[PDB]
Amino acid sequence: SMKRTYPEPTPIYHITHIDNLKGILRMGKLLAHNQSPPKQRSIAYAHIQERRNRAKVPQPPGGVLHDYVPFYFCPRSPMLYAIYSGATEYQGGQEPILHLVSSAQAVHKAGLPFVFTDRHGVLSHARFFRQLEELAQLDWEAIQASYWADPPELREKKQAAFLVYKAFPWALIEEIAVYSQRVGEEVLKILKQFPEARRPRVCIRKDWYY
Ligand SMILES: [Cl-]
Repeated sequence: SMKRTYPEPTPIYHITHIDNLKGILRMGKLLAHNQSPPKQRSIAYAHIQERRNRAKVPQPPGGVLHDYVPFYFCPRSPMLYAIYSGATEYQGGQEPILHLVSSAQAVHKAGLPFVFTDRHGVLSHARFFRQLEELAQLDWEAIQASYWADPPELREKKQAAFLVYKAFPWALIEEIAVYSQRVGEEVLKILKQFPEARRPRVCIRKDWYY
């Protein structure tokens, strides 16, 4: 006899190459793929990339996954694993990859349109939601899983996504997590070039990486 719950607050994580940070700070936002972002560096699995151009979103404001900025509900994501494993076109590995941390509740409180899924949003079987209470429908056991090799559904459910329409404001980022001290020190040197950008905490979290 159990009732489905979810973590409150609900952290959300977006991974990006450090080379993109200057563009984000200058714009004050992360732009969705389809909004012509000032992206320096793709870390994008090309087979996922093409699929996000045509993966339809059934909750308003609708469109395709490339109309949204994607966050996952865990660090040390399967997409990060693809970067670590060299499976992406991008061959620089995980050390230059930042985790940008926010929360689902912060996006709602800011009044920004969002949708979220219970599994990788390119899957035809993905379910989509737009109310925070429906976070209970996700498989938190999979999302939080350190063991996700088998069954095959674990990799899929662990890629549950929090999708923010068109743009994600920089000032909703509470933490930049990094692989190493040397990357953290480079992040602080970039933040200081944009003294009017919010300066979130910068944290070394080698345990969020493979
Ligand atoms: Cl997705």
